[PDB]
Amino acid sequence: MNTRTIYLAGGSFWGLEAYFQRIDGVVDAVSGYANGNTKNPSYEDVSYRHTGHAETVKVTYDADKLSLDDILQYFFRVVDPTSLNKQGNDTGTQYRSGVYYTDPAEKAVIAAALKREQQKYQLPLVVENEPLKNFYDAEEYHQDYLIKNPNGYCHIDIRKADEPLPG
Ligand SMILES: CNC(=O)[C@H](CC[S@](C)=O)NC(C)=O
Repeated sequence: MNTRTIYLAGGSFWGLEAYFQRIDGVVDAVSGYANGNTKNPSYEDVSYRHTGHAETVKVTYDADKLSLDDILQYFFRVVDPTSLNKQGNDTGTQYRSGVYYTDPAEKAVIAAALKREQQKYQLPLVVENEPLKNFYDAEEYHQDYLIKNPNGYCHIDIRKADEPLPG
């Protein structure tokens, strides 16, 4: 398989992970902590010590089935790109919205996508578009959280992932 990876931050990684895991073309989704100032942070560090990390989902997708653009469109369906450090009740910099890339050629792709998304929003978009500085896997307890606990905390509607994309 020809795969690619992209890092997405859009609030609680429980809902976001579950969301991307149900999309045909997504090979994997790992919840972790990205672009922080500390190394190997625990949930407690990120949540209370202000290590600066953002709850992020590492998404691996079939580069032959989906484009980075498709992934971004899916992402825009469940993330409010206009709220600063807040998605639902999850408030704090650890829930900031952002797209982190490992390839510099993707910055222009992400920026262009954000510009198109901005066309349909009256309020200014506040989604970060930055390189993946650092990524650290969240505790195993957090992996496949909603698959293990179907009635677990989730404020995004994962059924939006079933709706097809243009053409
Ligand atoms: C009980 N609810 C929570 O713990 C969620 C955190 C889940 S997120 C994947 O960090 N937030 C609050 C405020 O309770």
